[PDB]
This record gives sequence, structure tokens and C-alpha cells, in this order.
Amino acid sequence: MHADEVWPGLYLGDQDMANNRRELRRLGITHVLNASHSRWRGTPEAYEGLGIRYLGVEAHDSPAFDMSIHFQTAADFIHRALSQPGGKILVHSAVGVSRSATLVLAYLMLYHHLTLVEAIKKVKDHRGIIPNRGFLRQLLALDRRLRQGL
Amino acid sequence: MHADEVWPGLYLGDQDMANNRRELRRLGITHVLNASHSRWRGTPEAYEGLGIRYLGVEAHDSPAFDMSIHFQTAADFIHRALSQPGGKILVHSAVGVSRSATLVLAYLMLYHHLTLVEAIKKVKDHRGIIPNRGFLRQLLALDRRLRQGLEALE
Amino acid sequence: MHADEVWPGLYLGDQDMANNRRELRRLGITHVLNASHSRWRGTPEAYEGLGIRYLGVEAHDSPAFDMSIHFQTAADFIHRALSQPGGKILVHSAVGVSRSATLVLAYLMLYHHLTLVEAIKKVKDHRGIIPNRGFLRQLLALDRRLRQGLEALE
Amino acid sequence: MHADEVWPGLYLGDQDMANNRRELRRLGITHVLNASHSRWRGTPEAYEGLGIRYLGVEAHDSPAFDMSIHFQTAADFIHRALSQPGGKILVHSAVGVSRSATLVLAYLMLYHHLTLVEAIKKVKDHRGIIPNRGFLRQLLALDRRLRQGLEAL
Repeated sequence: MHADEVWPGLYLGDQDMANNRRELRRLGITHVLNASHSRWRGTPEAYEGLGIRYLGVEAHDSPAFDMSIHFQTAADFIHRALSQPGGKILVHSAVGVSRSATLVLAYLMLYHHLTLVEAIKKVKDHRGIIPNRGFLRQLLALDRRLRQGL
Repeated sequence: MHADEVWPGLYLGDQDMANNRRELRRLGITHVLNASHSRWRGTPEAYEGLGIRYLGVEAHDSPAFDMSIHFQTAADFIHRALSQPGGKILVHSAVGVSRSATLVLAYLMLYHHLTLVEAIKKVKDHRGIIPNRGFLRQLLALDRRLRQGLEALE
Repeated sequence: MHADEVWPGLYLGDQDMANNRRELRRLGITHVLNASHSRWRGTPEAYEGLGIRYLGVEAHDSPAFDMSIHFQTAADFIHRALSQPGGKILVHSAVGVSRSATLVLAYLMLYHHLTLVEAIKKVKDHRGIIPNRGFLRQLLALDRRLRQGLEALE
Repeated sequence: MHADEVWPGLYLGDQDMANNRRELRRLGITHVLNASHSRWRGTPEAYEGLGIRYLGVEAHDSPAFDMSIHFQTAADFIHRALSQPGGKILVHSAVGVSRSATLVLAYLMLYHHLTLVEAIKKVKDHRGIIPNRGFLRQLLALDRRLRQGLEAL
């Protein structure tokens, strides 16, 4: 789709999710952290109407880009979002999971006393690989058969 | 443009990867399983020159689409790829992780006798979340700073 | 210019590989263990920019040289490398596989409790004998012709 | 300076071995296949006097080089060598395992009815990783200690 709840109230999602009003409202998203904001496209206009608080971080998914200057600010924003009653935040990038996941991991290390190894394990454990519930049902049926001896 | 080696020689990747001659050649990919094949477009011509063997499975990423009809065919192809000396397979679909990951899970269940739960854990454990090595270094630098605050008390 | 992944994330390679920025960057190497290090030349300058952590072990490839003094130190370094998120280590020596492979085997015995015989089998099973991918394709083409001669009779 | 007997009488070795008259004699080498022969350096001069038969195939260790045109010639030479009691062939190249191993694999497939997978397994099983017998002794000592209960040194 996609978005994964990698920490309570904390959704790691993709650009399409960030652009999708039905889903944003359905999830009850109150904050959006765009880890690939383009100074040349501004804040998404749907967001004020949705009552969504926005933080855009201008970041390129390049190994020479310094994301670290945004670690604390982004973590603070995530903390604000999750600290609000009913607060739920979507963290996403335009493409690739590196930019958004990096800010989530920094948040977990700074606000939830996890080591990087522990934070990585936490996020990976909650990243789904079969969002398609039909396919999951199909795999479960296969599982039952193979367990039964096939 | 990303792929994870979720099982030895078995890359779960995206459409961008499947299109990239340089990366395919670099990874030494020998087989490609396209889990969202188009019947009327056929096989990517690039693969003939790269010496890549191809299997296309026509599938829609819809919960009403029955992917199970492809479980054995896809698993057999993955088995053939990995059984070949130096064999490395890229499994991908046009968009979304569902189509390709489903076939990988079926392979693990059928050929390595993992339960679905075990297969899911195996794949999840091997999907990286910081492909950007610069960012990883920056996070490790943060991790080191935090640990050294701890070490200074101890 | 070659390296074998003889254990997940653990590359046994040659001096040329250790010398190649592009290959190191492409493989995502994070640590290098040089089993034939030179005291007074220090750490390779290229490793600083690549973000590579280095351990040099001073060793001679002579049957009278005692490598055992380095077993634990080298094994600990390999363990640290592989324990790091995204960690990948290249172990090499200036020439000959003796110095580097010895440290890899010691690591497998110490940290994974393999017997020497089991560790040797594991490494041997993962050293490619046809690194040249062209030659491999050519051998596979021969293999195919031989099989098809059989299939034509059956 | 090493050679592995990967098939009875068939040694897969390095350049140093090919250069060492003393080792060649100690092994009883009768044939040498140089898989990286250099046209301008010709046949090693020592071989004629020692009665060693030589086949040199001119090959580059590059992915665009077609080694397959030498498959049959190399395989035939190897088979002749191994056809006589006491026949022993050293197959080698200047550097890298690819050129020499490729000819050996082709020989096993053509003359010993192995699939490529089987031939690869055979060669890999007989390829040494620690030529240094001192280091091997040291690892064996460690092995005994760990088996006796030791956890770390």
C-alpha cells in the first residue's frame, strides 16, 4: 500500500500513503513527517484540511547526504505527535525506506533507550511482507496442507 | 532500486532492479522471476545477452487474485535457479511486495520445510531498513555517542 | 581480484580486493582484517573515506610462524564486525590463502563451535572455483549439451 | 607453491609448482598443462630433459574470453596422461584458479561422466585451504582444546 505500525502510533509508510486522503483519515493520522520534502513543491495542501500537522525534511537518499543534522529535530517532532492524545504519525519518503526509517530509528534511540541493534530489530519485526490478505489466506492454506504431510 | 538477499542467492527486489543491466550484472543474477509478467510484452530482451533465464507469472495484486496456482511452478523455478552452480535469482513484481514475497515464502515452505511463521521470520530478518550506507554510518555514530555516555558513568 | 563469502557477511579475499575501493564499496565492506599487516605503514588511507574499520595482524606465511597468538584477537574482531548492523568483513593476506583462511577457521571454531573438520568443509563448500562468470556460462552450456544427448535417447 | 590432487593422478596446482623441478620430480609429474601459456615464452625448457609432456593453451582470465574452444583439446591431453599407470598431470595457470579449474571441470564432464554440479563438488572437495602445515598443526591443537571444553583462549 503501504504503511507499517513499527511503534505504537508510529507508521512507517510510502509516498502513495502520504498522498492518500481516505487512508490518512482512516488511520487517524494527525502528523506527517516527510523525510524527502522538496522546497520546490511546498506542504501538501490536503493536510490543513485534514487537520494534519506537517514537518518536511529536505533529504536526498545519497550516501553523502548528512541526515544526522535532522535526528534530534525529527525525533522531537515524532515525540510531539505521539505525546498528543490520539496522536498518530506517518513517516515516509518519496522512494526507498532509508530516509524515513533512519529518522524512526533515531527517535527510538533518543526517546526509547534502544541501541541501534535493538531499534533495527524492533522495526524489522513489524514490517509486514504480505499486506495482501488474500495471499496471506492462500499461504496459510498451503501451510495447513504441508503441515498435514504434503 | 533495491534488493534484499532473503535466502542465500535469493534476492527479493523491485522492478527498477529487474530493469538495471549494471546492477544485474554486478549481482551476478542468473535467473529472474517476474511475479507480474505481461503475456503480450514477453521477456525482456536484455536477459538474453546477460545470460539470464526468465520465468514470468501473470498475477494481480488484489486480494481476490489466486496466486496459489503459481506456488509450485514458481518454487520449482527458484529451486532450479539456486541449484545451478553460481545461481542467483531476482524475484520481483511491478509494484508492492506482496506478489514477489508470496512466491518466496511458498518456496521456503515447499523446498525447505519451513512453517509459514518460520518463513516469514526468515524473510523479515533479512530485509534491510538502512540500504543507505551513509545513513547507517550516521546512525552508528549516534549509537556510539549514546553508548559512550553510558560508558562514562561506568 | 576475488572474494568468496565463506560465511554470511564474511568474505575471504585476496590483496587485490583489499586494494579496490570500487569493489569494497560495492560489496558494502565495513571491516577489513589484514592477516599480513605492516607495522610502519599503518592503516590504509582509503579505508578512512570508505568508513572501514581495520585490524592488521603481523603474520608471515612460514610453517615455523605461530599464528595461534592471533586466533582470539582476530576472531573477536570478526565477531564484532558481523555483530554490527550491516557489518561485512573482508579477511585477506598479501599472498596465499594460508594466513587469512587460518583466522577464518579459528573464528568458526571459537564463535560457532564448529569442529576444524566442519569449519574446513564449510569454507571449502563456499569457495568458488569458477569466478570467471563467462567460463561458468561456457561450462553450463557444455553441461546442457551433455544432458541433452542423454535426453534425446531417453 | 602447492598442488591439489583433485582426481587420481590429476593435480591442480599453481605457477610456482610448475616452476619447481624438485617438486615435479617428487610428485612423479609426467605431463603439464599450462592453461595460461604465453606464446612468446614458449615451453619451459626444463621439461624436455625431464621427459615431461607439455600442452600450453593461450587463454585470458576475462569474462569475454571463450575458453570452450580448448575444452576438447585439454580434456584429451589430460586423458592421455592418466591412461598409463604412473601417468600424472599438473594443470595450472599463471594466476587465478579460473583457467586451470575450467579445463579440469570440462575434462571430468567429458571423460568421467560427471555433471557440472558433480565435477564442481569433486574439485572443491579436494582443493586445500591451508597449505601451511604449521598453521594446520596450530588449528588442530585448538580443535583438541575446544573439544576438551575450552571456550576461549
